[PDB]
Amino acid sequence: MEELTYRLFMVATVGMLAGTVFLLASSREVKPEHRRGVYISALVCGIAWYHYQKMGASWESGSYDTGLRYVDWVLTVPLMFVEVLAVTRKGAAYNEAVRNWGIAATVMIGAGYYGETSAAGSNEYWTGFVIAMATYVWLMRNLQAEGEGLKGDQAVAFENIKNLILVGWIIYPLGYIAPVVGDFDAIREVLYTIADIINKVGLGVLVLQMARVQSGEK
Ligand SMILES: *C/C=C(C)/C=C/C=C(C)/C=C/C1=C(C)CCCC1(C)C
Ligand SMILES: CCCCCCCC/C=C\CCCCCCCC(=O)O
Ligand SMILES: CCCCCCCC/C=C\CCCCCCCC(=O)O
Repeated sequence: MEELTYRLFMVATVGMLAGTVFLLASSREVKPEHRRGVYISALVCGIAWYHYQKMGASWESGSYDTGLRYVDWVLTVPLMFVEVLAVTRKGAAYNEAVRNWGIAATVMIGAGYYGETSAAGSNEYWTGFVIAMATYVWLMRNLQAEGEGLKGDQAVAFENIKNLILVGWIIYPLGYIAPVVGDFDAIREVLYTIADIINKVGLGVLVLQMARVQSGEK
């Protein structure tokens, strides 16, 4: 598990870079008025690229620092919400939702870090997990409510974005509780790595697909 975790860290490092530069290269395929989301998606992968280089070295040393992961989450998760809420809102409704979902994500990740840096299985470990779960469900319930009246190609493209978050973000609570299911300290970092790749690269690809539809492409 130890060597597999190191290899996945190094592979995800290059995958985040590949996601960053591919998304920058693909921005020419859509109209200029829909390139902002492609650029923000590349920045998300670019930030994760910077932190996955550190996480890979941190894991290789033997003294792993999950703070590198959580500081990447607390920066990138609100950024990923910026373009999701843009599809359905603008003006005051947008700024409110962006602010509120960003506060919720920060509490979720902060509570998770409080619990993950506690003793595994302790009351603090569970306190962080329960608080993070409740804010997570609040975020997912809000997300499902977004884009209710949409129809056509834009609705299907937005539903793919929504379902990627609704399904792909479940990997994180499973990773957090993997250390108390078995001798699976490294499996937690395996699941965190796979989820970041699926959710960061995958969202960027879907946002790119949303920009193609908005550009009138079939
Ligand atoms: C780019 C990184 C991504 C999208 C981060 C997502 C992280 C969360 C959805 C994780 C939340 C957690 C829980 C729901 C319960 C246990 C603690 C956390 C922080 C792992
Ligand atoms: C805690 C420190 C965070 C460091 C973040 C480092 C991430 C930099 C990586 C490359 C970003 C490139 C993404 C492209 C930016 C948008 C494209 C554009 O503006 O035209
Ligand atoms: C229990 C409720 C917690 C409320 C959290 C409030 C805001 C927390 C903000 C984000 C913290 C996550 C980032 C911390 C990791 C860095 C630590 C380190 O590098 O040593």
